[PDB]
Amino acid sequence: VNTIIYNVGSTTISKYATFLNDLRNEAKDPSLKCYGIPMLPNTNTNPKYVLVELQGSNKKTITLMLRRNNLYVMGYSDPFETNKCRYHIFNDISGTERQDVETTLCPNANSRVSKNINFDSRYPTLESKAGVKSRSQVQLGIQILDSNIGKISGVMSFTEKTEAEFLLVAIQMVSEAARFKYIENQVKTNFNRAFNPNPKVLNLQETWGKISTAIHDAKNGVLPKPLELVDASGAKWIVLRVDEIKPDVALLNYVGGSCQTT
Repeated sequence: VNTIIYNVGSTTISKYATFLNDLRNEAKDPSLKCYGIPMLPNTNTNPKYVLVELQGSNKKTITLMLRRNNLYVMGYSDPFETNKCRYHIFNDISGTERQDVETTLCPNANSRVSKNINFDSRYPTLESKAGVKSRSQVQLGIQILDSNIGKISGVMSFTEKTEAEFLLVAIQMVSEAARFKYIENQVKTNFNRAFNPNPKVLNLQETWGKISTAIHDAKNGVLPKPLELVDASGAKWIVLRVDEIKPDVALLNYVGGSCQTT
């Protein structure tokens, strides 16, 4: 398992771009792709994970553990207390993947400590914990990310709302940005300020798997069925071809079977 180190406290749009390029290159399968868009690996391709070390201001750091197969954040770790590694596993991680989050994030069995994320990673759950009806009400931003890291990293007790806002911002600026070029570009455009994620960024996030299946299944560039999406203004956006949505996608979710690779 390799880790991508991103200095949140001191960056530029160029360093943000390099970060995402490195994360996509490490997460993606070495050869799997459809219509020239790289795809994530099959669940049993090793390594199954990739770590993202987010270095914030005031020596506050948090490491995210992501599953390569779908880029979902499985949990995170933060340097805690003396010289301990505090790992936090999502409520929706089960079986062997649970000891995996523990041993991958904190390899030293002698100094690791647990602090569960007492709720699952679904957006509606995160939005509920953050006390909002929509994550559109929670602004994203480099400085906002930095601030949320500092509210969690090394801090013994923190509220679920605090944790949820950190998770909402980090997932979207890391996982969602890696998957979608559009989302990366939204962050780059508002790099020095806070911004509310638009209807297109949220839709893309919610239709990623659908988009990925449609592209994998697309015959001669034509999507199996018209795919209804929504643009930046919130208008219904019906896509019929791969060429119409491909500019927004950086990585495709894993979809079994052969496809038009170029």
